[PDB]
Amino acid sequence: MIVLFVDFDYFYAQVEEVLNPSLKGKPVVVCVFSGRFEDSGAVATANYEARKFGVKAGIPIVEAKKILPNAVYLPMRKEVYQQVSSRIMNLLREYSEKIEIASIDEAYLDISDKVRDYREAYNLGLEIKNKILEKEKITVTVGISKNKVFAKIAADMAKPNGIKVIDDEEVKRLIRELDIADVPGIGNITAEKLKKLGINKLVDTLSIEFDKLKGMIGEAKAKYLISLARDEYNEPIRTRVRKSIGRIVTMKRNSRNLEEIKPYLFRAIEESYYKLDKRIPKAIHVVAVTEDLDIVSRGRTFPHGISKETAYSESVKLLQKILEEDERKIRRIGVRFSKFI
DNA sequence: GGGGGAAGGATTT
DNA sequence: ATAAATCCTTCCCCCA
Ligand SMILES: Nc1ncnc2c1ncn2[C@H]1C[C@H](O)[C@@H](COP(=O)(O)OP(=O)(O)OP(=O)(O)O)O1
Ligand SMILES: *[C@@H]1c2c(cc3ccc4cccc5ccc2c3c45)[C@@H](O)[C@H](O)[C@@H]1O
Ligand SMILES: [Ca+2]
Ligand SMILES: [Ca+2]
Ligand SMILES: [Ca+2]
Ligand SMILES: [Mg+2]
Repeated sequence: MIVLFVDFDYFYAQVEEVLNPSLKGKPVVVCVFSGRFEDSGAVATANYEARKFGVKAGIPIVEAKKILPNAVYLPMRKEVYQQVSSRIMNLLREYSEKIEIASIDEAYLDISDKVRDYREAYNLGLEIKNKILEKEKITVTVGISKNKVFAKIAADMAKPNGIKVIDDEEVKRLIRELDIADVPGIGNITAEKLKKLGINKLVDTLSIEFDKLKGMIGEAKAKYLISLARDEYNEPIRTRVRKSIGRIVTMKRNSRNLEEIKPYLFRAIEESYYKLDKRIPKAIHVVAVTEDLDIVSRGRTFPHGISKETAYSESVKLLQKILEEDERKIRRIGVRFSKFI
């Protein structure tokens, strides 16, 4: 199999640069203003200019403005970035019917029936980079390898504006030298658990007793890494079918007053049904971020579809189930629909 | 013992 | 101190 993976460079920030090229070159910071007080919220992402000084996705907008007080701060415009993404994702389809849109700025292409070797594939990668740069003025990074995992790892090594190929040869090398924490699907918690087991490279999973590995990181993960270590991993590229859709919103101020939260909750539901579009959910979940940032959710499933009206009533029931089973004040509140028909 | 499915916390991104 | 989704593990009914 030959898989070409595409990841848009500092997407949100870049899109802003595209709609305002004067920004090009200066440090740009896209933020999510939570409005609980002037400049509350976080940095969704920043371009490399700003990234260069520690301003990056995740940090508080306040911290940011301290390091780069004179950087361009813009509010996140998801809808806009969503539409650009959509235009680019379509250009990608021109190159393969077998495409797997993984995220708003990531796509997997199975180009097995398009090229014969990595040289051809590499070229196709450049063709694609030029197409997107031309059509949308957006730079991306291309990762190419035998499976999705390595195609992604490739992109990771090459971004920004790069392109890399990991041949069957280097794959083998990487299975022995790559820091296992850098493997897709392995976050801090798993990486940590692995370190404790003397497993720092993929290959290490082959020399450890399975059941001991399973008991630590779980059967799914254990199998996943082992298949990678055995150079046997090779899941097919598949159309992504959104299994759940929801919206979560931060409140002006903490609270556990059902009447003070409802607005946020309903708002979340509305934004959700709009996103649902045609999709009818049978399950619903309410999620709340408590004041100490712990997360609590309560849901319910129905034997039939759910009308928006139902969602409203039912979501309030769940909100209360939360409010009564947890004494902490709520900070952020959301709803999540799933099990579509 | 385990299929099957529901629920809630865990983990990744 | 943003936000969106999927992934494990647990509990529970019950097997014709
Ligand atoms: N709190 C956080 N801590 C660390 N990383 C974060 C945090 N919040 C978000 N991020 C990550 C997810 C962001 O939406 C992602 C953003 O941007 P982009 O401009 O595409 O990046 P990129 O190409 O370097 O990486 P990527 O595509 O993986 O997101 O950075
Ligand atoms: C959102 C959130 C938080 C922490 C992290 C940490 C590392 C991340 C790496 C890549 C992507 C990413 C996306 C969202 C994150 C990330 C990361 C928390 O601080 C916060 O409470 C949210 O869960
Ligand atoms: Ca990207
Ligand atoms: Ca990692
Ligand atoms: Ca908890
Ligand atoms: Mg990405």
